[PDB]
Amino acid sequence: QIELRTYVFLDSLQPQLAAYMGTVSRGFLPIPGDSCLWMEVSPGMAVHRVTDIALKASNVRLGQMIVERAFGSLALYHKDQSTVLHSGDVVLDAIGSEVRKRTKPSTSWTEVICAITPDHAVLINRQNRSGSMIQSGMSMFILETEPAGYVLKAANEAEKSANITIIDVKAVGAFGRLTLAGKEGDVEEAAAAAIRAIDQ
Amino acid sequence: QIELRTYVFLDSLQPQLAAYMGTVSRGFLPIPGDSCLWMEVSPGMAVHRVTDIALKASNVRLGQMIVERAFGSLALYHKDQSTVLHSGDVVLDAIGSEVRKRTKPSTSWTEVICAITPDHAVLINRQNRSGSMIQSGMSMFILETEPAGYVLKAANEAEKSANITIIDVKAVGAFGRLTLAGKEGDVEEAAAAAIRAIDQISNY
Amino acid sequence: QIELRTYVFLDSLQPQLAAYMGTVSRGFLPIPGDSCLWMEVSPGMAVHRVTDIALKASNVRLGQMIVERAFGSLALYHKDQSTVLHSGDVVLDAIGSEVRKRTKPSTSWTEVICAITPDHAVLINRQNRSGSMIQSGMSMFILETEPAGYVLKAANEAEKSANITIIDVKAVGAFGRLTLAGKEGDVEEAAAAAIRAIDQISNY
Amino acid sequence: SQVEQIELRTYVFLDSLQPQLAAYMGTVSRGFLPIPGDSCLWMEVSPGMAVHRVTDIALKASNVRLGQMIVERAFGSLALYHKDQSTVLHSGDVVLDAIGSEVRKRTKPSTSWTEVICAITPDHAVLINRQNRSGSMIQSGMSMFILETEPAGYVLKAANEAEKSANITIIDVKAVGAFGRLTLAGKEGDVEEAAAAAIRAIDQISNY
Amino acid sequence: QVEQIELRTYVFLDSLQPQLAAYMGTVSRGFLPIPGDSCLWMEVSPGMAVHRVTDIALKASNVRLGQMIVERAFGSLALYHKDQSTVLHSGDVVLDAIGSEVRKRTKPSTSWTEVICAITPDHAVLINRQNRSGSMIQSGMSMFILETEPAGYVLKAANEAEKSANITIIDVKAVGAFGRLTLAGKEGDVEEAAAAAIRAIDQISNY
Amino acid sequence: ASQVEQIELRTYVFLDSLQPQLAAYMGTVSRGFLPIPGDSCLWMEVSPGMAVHRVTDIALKASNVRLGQMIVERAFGSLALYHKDQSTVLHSGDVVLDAIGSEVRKRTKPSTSWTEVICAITPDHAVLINRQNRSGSMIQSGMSMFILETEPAGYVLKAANEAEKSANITIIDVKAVGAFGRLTLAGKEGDVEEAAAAAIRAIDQISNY
Repeated sequence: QIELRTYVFLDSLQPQLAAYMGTVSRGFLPIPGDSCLWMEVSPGMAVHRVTDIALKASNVRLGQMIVERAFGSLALYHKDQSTVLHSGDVVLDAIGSEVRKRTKPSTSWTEVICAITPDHAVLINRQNRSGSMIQSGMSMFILETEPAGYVLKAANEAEKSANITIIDVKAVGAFGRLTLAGKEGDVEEAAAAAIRAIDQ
Repeated sequence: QIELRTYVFLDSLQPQLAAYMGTVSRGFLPIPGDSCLWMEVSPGMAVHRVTDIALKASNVRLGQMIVERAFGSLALYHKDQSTVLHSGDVVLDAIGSEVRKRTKPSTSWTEVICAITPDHAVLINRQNRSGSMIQSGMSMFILETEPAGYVLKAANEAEKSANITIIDVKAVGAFGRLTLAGKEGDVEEAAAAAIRAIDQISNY
Repeated sequence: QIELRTYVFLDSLQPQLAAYMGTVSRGFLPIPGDSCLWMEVSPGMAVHRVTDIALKASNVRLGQMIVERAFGSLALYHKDQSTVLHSGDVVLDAIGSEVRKRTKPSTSWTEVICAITPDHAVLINRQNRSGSMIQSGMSMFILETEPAGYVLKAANEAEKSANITIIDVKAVGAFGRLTLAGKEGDVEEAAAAAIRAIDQISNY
Repeated sequence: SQVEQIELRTYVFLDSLQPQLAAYMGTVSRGFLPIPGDSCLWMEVSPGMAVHRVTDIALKASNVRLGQMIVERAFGSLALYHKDQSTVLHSGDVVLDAIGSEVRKRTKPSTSWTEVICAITPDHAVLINRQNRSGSMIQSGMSMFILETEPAGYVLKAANEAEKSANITIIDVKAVGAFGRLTLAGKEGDVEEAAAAAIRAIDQISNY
Repeated sequence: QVEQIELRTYVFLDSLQPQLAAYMGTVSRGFLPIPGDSCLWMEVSPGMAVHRVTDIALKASNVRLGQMIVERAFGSLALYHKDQSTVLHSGDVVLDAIGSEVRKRTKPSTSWTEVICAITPDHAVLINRQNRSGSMIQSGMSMFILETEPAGYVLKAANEAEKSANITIIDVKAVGAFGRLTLAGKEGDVEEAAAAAIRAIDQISNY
Repeated sequence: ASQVEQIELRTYVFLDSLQPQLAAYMGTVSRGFLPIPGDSCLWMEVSPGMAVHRVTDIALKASNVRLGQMIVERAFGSLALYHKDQSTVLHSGDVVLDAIGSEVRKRTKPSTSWTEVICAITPDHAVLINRQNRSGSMIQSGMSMFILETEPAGYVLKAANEAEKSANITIIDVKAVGAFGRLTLAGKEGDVEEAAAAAIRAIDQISNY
């Protein structure tokens, strides 16, 4: 009685999100245009069997896999949507679940902050930061969701919709966080897109 | 609905505590004699707004800033108390809170251990120890509080009161932990002063 | 108030478990054949006193010592079983506890997966793996228990019983995790012995 | 030990720190973070531990702050920051006088490698993003400018100038080591401008 | 200009043996190899020239970048593909583009090799604890070690040792001023592995 | 199969009795079996780096010393051997030196590339020092500081032990592995000048043995 908690499909990874996920991935690496499936199941120890099923079902490659007590996560990459989707479906059949059984994203913090200062920028740039640098004077959008993975979708759509800089995209754990920066207007556009993407 | 979890004001950083915080800070660095304000707010994501407010309110510098879900922390430094206090005043007005809304320190452990052995020292000295080294044969004082930031006040007041060695001051997370070492008598003076400091806060 | 959470005595560290614990230990190091006692105690801060008592009680050496709020753990090593058991005995008398007061292991996952793929093997090999490498095509046994420390007994017994490869043994935290690999038949042999070892502690 | 033993491997003065460089320097150094527009004096010396004397002298001569101090395998480096150009230069003057040296006595930079590479591949880009990168992310398709020098310190000056002259992205500026390594990326036109600026800066240090 | 480039290491692995593939996947920062994949490893001076070589190699064929790193002084990379000819072609294009050839590669100097039998428990833990990325050594095992200069060459030694013998890979540190190979297991197996490692280094020198 | 004549004995250093801070520091910093204060320590450094394995194996098989450290760095290999009994440590050292056809007086001689005392460390300087990959104790601004850089690197260990014998100072770091060895002590000016003198004596005694 494994259960699905998160399912997030990304048809095509935007440039920065691809570079970002490429930076933090601990398995195979994604490249721009790759399709990506992010899943989360409980209990966490079940992620291994799910991973094995996914990898044997197709040519999809494994980018990430994290085991915690309560939940486990994995990320799958391939240039073909169909390959990614097929592996998803085989997994879903094997555990007797389906997309709609996933928990929906609830956003618990959404905010734009203007003209960040140099001290604030250093701390942002230093602490577990895997994307690009924020420069003081920039504006910033921050977003938190639960479950965590859905933040990948917000990030991709945000990037599709505006000229901004990806700073960090935390998709692991119970809480998803997105941080992006740039000119205030672009940032406000990205924020709207991000929130919109979560609302579905 | 930002809430105040912790507020800890330090008038003047004692030499070891400033060296220690100098060691662990990921932002601007403190030096001996700086004032420091440490705050925790909930939810954690709120620490970014508070930080921005704080740094635009005055000439304070940001020393630390940490996000977790339930809460976040920040540490502010400046050579002038009024500068540090002003940023605090501005933050508390901005979020509609006040000092006496802070969560009261709960002390979960307090003890002195005499004549630490070599293996014990090595483990202490190695596992995320950012202060000075403990030597086997020293006595040691350990303190745990909840919420965490309060141990900074216990540490500054212990150093003020006694000739001891700061080994570690864990102020981030849900639980604060202080480790001091030295000669038994000194360690006992430090222990008493650390406990006084927390008690004051509890009774404020 | 100081209570015993876990008690795990290993009569003799098998070669791979010795080399694994030797890799991760942050104090004194174990060598093959050494006897080992792992204890968990609550609250976490009590582990310092328990450690001091153990080391002053005999010639055991301290290999690990971890503090978390709810509980803390320590590992004791010595070539002689009697020396290790004695330190445990002195600790249990000092805190008014005994072995049968420990929390029984609860197994939340046990599974053998055959013919692991290359991507899957790389993630395992990279993410805090401290033991040996898993190779794709190998079979794998994964075990999770709570409390954590009991996986050490499962690992040692698995090694005694079968020709396998130790990939990882997480004994710290609330949840213990064992990962072994090798040829299918051997891995199932190891899996069965691991389970026996845990059930045995459950029924003690 | 005698100041006669000291080699002044790098001496580089940055009048005004550009924004990306300032953000990067703050991220990467172990000292007091700079503000964009601050002046910075960077020095590198041999033997490594002589950097302590240079540091003590600099810090007691003015209100400069210590932005960086590091002792590497062989060499010691420091950065001094202040918003006032003259405050920084005064600390420099006091140091050079104290060690019996002067700007022109500084070891001249040799360029061991420099290149623009267009249209970086996805594979190439992700390796770059993954190998101890402290700056911003390179994206495949971008062009890239690469500069390696010895001594290492000079890439700092090259980096600041390149940022002045063009719109590009700073990936890394590794100014400590046997060799200094500057990496920046962006649109080919911009990158080419940055490249020329960087090379000019290095050449000027030579013909000075 | 390419004339400045010293080709410190050129190594071609026809087929990555299982342990070495598991190892190179664990330690490398690029796309992981599948066992059996061919691999080309190159090391150049000056260090940053590895960028040009990398870009030429990747633009020339379907190889993947398994590794690329610039160390204190030197730059190295690993190219992977299932098919020998695809990897080889990448290397050919690179060597032409920089005006070099396999026989111009710097020749490995062997700065240290030996077999040590019956490793002690103290010695074993220290090996297990010092930045080890491979498998665990057990006391009582024999050990083969090899240090070369340039560093890249231990990679060929390792693959060939794995072909010849049933041993355990502890580490293959192919980046640095010196390259360092550490293999362990039963004495006779280790002696076979050792002999094959040395023949591999000699074969390189006499190509 | 390499021969011992290829081995350069870069450092040979015998510590009769590890002083308290140095014992704590070496236990913190090393990757082997931690020392007890008072323990004897034999520290050796060799070229080529991987030759340290042969030295290690001979050392351990000759006596009951524990391996307190063994490391192969960019170029060089070092180890530390501990035992409470002076003679037990010396024996391993004797067996090792004979096995490689060497002797104490063949050790490469320490060159001092830098040494000085700086008084009244500023707050800025002090904080960088505490932040620079430090394993030892904290320096406080206002203290004086002694620094010693040698080549080969291992020799700073002997200087550190002797300095702690002579004065009440604070060990900040003793980096004995690398192209250069680096020692940093701090304290009250008088005490630091005393420590400095003893450290320098120790390096000179080595060259004159």
